[PDB]
Amino acid sequence: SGFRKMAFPSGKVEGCMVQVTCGTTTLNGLWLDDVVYCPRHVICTSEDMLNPNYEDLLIRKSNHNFLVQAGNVQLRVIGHSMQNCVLKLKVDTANPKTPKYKFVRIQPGQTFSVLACYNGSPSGVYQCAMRPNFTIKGSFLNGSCGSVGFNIDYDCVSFCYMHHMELPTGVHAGTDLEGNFYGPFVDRQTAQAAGTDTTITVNVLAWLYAAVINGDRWFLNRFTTTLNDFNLVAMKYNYEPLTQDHVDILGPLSAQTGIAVLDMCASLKELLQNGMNGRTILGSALLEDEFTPFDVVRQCSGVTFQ
Amino acid sequence: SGFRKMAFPSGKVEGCMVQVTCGTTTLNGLWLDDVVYCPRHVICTSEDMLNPNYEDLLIRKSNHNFLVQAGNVQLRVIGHSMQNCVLKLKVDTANPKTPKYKFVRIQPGQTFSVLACYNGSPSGVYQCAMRPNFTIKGSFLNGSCGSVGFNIDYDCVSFCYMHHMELPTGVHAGTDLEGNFYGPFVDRQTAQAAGTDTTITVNVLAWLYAAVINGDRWFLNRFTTTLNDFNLVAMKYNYEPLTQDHVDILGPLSAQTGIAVLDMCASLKELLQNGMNGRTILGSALLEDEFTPFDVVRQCSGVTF
Ligand SMILES: Nc1c(Cl)cncc1Cl
Ligand SMILES: Nc1c(Cl)cncc1Cl
Ligand SMILES: [Cl-]
Ligand code: NA
Repeated sequence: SGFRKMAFPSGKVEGCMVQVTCGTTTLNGLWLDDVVYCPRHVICTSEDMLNPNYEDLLIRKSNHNFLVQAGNVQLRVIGHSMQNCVLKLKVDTANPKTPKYKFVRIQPGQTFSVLACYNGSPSGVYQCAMRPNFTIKGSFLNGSCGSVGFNIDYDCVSFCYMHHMELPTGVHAGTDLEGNFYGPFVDRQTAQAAGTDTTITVNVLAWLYAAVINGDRWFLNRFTTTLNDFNLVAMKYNYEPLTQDHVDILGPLSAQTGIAVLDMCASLKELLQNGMNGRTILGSALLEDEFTPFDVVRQCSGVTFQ
Repeated sequence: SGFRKMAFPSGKVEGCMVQVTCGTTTLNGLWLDDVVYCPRHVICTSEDMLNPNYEDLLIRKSNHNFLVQAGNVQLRVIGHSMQNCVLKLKVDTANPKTPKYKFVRIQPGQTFSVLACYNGSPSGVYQCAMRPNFTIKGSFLNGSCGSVGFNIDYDCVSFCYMHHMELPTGVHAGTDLEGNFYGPFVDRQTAQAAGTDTTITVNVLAWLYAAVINGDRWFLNRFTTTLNDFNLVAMKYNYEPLTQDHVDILGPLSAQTGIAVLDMCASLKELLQNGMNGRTILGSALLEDEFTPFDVVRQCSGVTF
């Protein structure tokens, strides 16, 4: 029993974190095989924040302008290239702790673990979700750029996020490991702002299913809803639309608990209307939306506490 | 910016987890130097657990009755003994991934990271506090016994918890690595219950400081109070007493933010007496008590390992 924000064990990623220095800037890089990946803005100076021309900045750099430190060891850079907003530094040594890995670009609502690092050394690990507005609500200080987000499945690390910047509202923006930003953001210091965010409806439903599996039913009701009526209500609370894809994805949790998806939609509708009236769900007084259907199945018992 | 429930990086502990099997029971062990540590209840059948005599059950077992698997490799057990409620299996090979470590017993209110494991395979990491009632609000399924909790200081892993059981309310109980239980619990299938829990006041104050540092200031007010007056409010609301040591520990946060502890105690008193009035603090509608003062300082400073 229990239900926690649970991250993946971070050791496989810890073995890949290095420190990249260019001029006076130091940030983190990810060392896989003989390549170190890091945000391309490591090459910007004070004058390159608003309108950097990364091609012109990079052509002026030689391999030995990049200092890469893995633990106490200097790595020698023997090549460099830019791919979208990530810099790929070829180094003379393959990382002997390279795990089985892949690069995956995720969709809004997906979760992943973040290994926050500073000067190439990891500080902590926590769970994040890609918000509908393509930001993440992380915990990042200066020096954390190049920290990565990931999932682990059967000893294979799927890298899905690299940290690039903090927006004015205190939320965070970054790229996949191919250097393509999530959302409309760019690696420039011009005024940009996250769109209005919304609640991840399919995840809230997943977490309500988690609560039932762990033995709590107080929020259910005798009602159902059509999918369209549910969506008409939920968008009045700034909830994301629920699609037939989402209904299908919730099938397994519905079968395990015996609660039809649209019946749990009816429970959510009433929860938005009523609040919790001094009660909690899985220890929270708010509706939680950073557990996916897959997250719930991976953490919860396959046997409902009836 | 940002404030998240954050665990220590778990790599140093992952390299120590092994699978321990005795008869039909598989659970997790901690492999350090040439010893594997696991719950002594690994040797019990279901019937044994109704009333186990552990020394008696252990005599019947021989070294080859303990199957220990590190990843894909078997470890040969060459000795076995008990220390309190943990079994110590001496093996032929020292763990080459043994970190610098110590065994430490923590105090209620202190936090630690839990590496949840099944069949010797780490599955997840999360942050826990030792509750005042000596339980932890963990997330564990069957097969999780022997999963461990820890803190890291520089390069040194301080192991503080080994998982042994789940109580009927779904919270969890275990031992330190010397096998001493946290709380009034025993490793046998008998009637046991979590006692009434309380809220960890110094941690709530720490988290309020975290909120101020992150720009969440609506609950600040012009008032202050005294330790004696506040502790009357704390006891009324089932909060732990605040001591002068707690005030001293929060000293740095009071200096950094300009809210003295008794100044912040006045904010907390008002939150206890009136509620949150529809507002949230660091995205919570509840007052969070599983961040210590050091947790807040570490995460708002960027200390690494
Ligand atoms: N200054 C930063 C950077 Cl560069 C990245 N993440 C967070 C902050 Cl506050
Ligand atoms: N059955 C258990 C055990 Cl033995 C330990 N932790 C949690 C659970 Cl649900
Ligand atoms: Cl006053
Ligand atoms: Na005050």
